[PDB]
Amino acid sequence: SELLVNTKSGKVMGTRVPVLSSHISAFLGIPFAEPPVGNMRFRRPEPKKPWSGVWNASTYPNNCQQYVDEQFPGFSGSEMWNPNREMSEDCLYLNIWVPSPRPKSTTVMVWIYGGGFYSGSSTLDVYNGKYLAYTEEVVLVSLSYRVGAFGFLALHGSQEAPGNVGLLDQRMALQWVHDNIQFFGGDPKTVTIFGESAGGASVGMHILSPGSRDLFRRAILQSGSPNCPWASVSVAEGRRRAVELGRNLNCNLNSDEELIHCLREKKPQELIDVEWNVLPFDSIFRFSFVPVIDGEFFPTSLESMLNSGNFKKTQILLGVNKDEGSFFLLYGAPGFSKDSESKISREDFMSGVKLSVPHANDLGLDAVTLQYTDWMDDNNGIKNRDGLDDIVGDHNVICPLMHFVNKYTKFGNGTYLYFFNHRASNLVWPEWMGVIHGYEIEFVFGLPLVKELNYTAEEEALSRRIMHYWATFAKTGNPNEPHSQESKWPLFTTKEQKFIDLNTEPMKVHQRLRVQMCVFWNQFLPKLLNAT
Ligand SMILES: *[C@@H]1O[C@H](CO)[C@@H](O)[C@H](O)[C@H]1NC(C)=O
Ligand SMILES: *[C@H]1O[C@H](CO)[C@@H](O)[C@H](O)[C@H]1NC(C)=O
Ligand SMILES: CC(=O)SCC[N+](C)(C)C
Ligand SMILES: CC(=O)SCC[N+](C)(C)C
Ligand SMILES: [Cl-]
Ligand SMILES: [Cl-]
Ligand SMILES: [Cl-]
Ligand SMILES: [Cl-]
Ligand SMILES: [Cl-]
Ligand SMILES: [Cl-]
Ligand SMILES: [Cl-]
Ligand SMILES: [Cl-]
Ligand SMILES: [Cl-]
Ligand SMILES: [Cl-]
Ligand SMILES: [Cl-]
Repeated sequence: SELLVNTKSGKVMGTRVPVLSSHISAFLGIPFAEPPVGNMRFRRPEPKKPWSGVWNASTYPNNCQQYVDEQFPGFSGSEMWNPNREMSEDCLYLNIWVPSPRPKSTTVMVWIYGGGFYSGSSTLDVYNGKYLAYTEEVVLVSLSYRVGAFGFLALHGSQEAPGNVGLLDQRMALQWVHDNIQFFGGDPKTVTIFGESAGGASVGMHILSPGSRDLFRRAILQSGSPNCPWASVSVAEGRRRAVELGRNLNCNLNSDEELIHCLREKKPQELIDVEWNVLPFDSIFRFSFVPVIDGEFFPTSLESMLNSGNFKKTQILLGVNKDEGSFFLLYGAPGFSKDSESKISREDFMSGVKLSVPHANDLGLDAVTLQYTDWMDDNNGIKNRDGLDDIVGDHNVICPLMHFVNKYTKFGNGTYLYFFNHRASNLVWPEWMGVIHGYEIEFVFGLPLVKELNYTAEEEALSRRIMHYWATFAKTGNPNEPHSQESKWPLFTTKEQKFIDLNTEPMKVHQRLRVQMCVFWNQFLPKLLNAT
């Protein structure tokens, strides 16, 4: 039986699914860890105890407990990111799409979802790996991990809530793939992990963490990097937020043991209800429970690891979208709304800058303001809006990524950088939002190949082009087809710093992505805030 696979953890039975007038095998809901429930909440994951009998892997598993976006009820633009399955703390499962007939030893790609470490599901329609598994002949795996306080509550020193357990969930899933993917026809020595935003940051964190390095061959980071102002906190800040969470739930705060005991007795939704009250500043693009620089998963500060080359040396493919910050301004910045063009007044622009750079003093804010303001026309609502959009994307995604790429390439074995600037023709979000954060994903997963989804013929060509770059990179460490007549995606080098745009137009090569603004964010502003 092509749908029956015997693994080291036990037997599993998948289901046959249709895809682009053909079919492939799908094994959904495979458990890789013991349910992290009860006294196991906030604790490191435990491997799933082997089972006798056949595990039914015909349907999607539950999604981890998380905040649910209800800012636009019934709107597909936002609900397509929400959990589409019931939520439960019993959520540590992985899904696998296997070509048919089953391969013997083919390239494997493991997807790590984003969601600011506070949300995300492996079951979203936009993450369906059948199109990619079928089109590129790869074994596509999508894992899951605890988010919110459930996966990142951090009380360093404690052994009940050490922090980073969400990252350990990811690692345990990677370990499972390492040990069992061969049974599904995948090559465990040719595993590429890829993810977007928080998932991209996660990928970078596995590149850094010694305990994850041996579990994969190469990586792809989309709109995310480990060094991002929002992807991690110090052990002290992690502790402060954990304590504050307890304070919000009337917990005994006399000891970690007591705090944890109290937090474990609360219902999931109780923690989620007050999750956002623990942020230290009024801000956007900042999440409460994220990875912590603890000295375990991360030996030293991320910057010192990057400077000394203390990370896995392999090939990486990464990039960003043109308008990473628009989503976050819509949800929290004054003056922005979904049904208007969101032309911003000078006043709202000022408020936006403050929300975007919470760690900056007045001089720092003046610096950012000066850098992104057209003083010949500073009341221009469109320029104010776009300027704010750039500030958010540059500070939170692009410049941190450019810093990572510059540091990684010094020791790496091959870097490929892209700039995705094509807005989907069928995007339901307003036009002012541009090439939105996360909207390159549908292209990576081949949704444009599905007629009923209504993408242009050109967009279908882009998706196929992108999927082939990704899969070819996963397979060989180079996105370019050897001896092909296609345009070549040049390697990114310290010297030339080349990258390509990813859109429906003929591929063009550029250099020094966002270098002017990133020198400001990566070199100048930090010096300024330090000197003042
Ligand atoms: C990658 O490493 C191999 C040796 O393992 C070397 O031959 C090759 O030139 C390297 N490629 C780059 C661009 O670093
Ligand atoms: C999984 O397979 C079983 C066969 O044992 C089938 O009866 C069941 O419908 C499947 N799971 C679902 C959809 O509940
Ligand atoms: C800005 C948006 O449309 S939300 C996307 C959520 N994701 C980055 C984790 C996929
Ligand atoms: C992009 C987002 O959903 S953050 C908004 C959540 N908040 C209302 C609790 C701050
Ligand atoms: Cl076995
Ligand atoms: Cl289909
Ligand atoms: Cl830890
Ligand atoms: Cl930080
Ligand atoms: Cl405490
Ligand atoms: Cl609940
Ligand atoms: Cl607080
Ligand atoms: Cl900041
Ligand atoms: Cl000034
Ligand atoms: Cl830099
Ligand atoms: Cl859409």
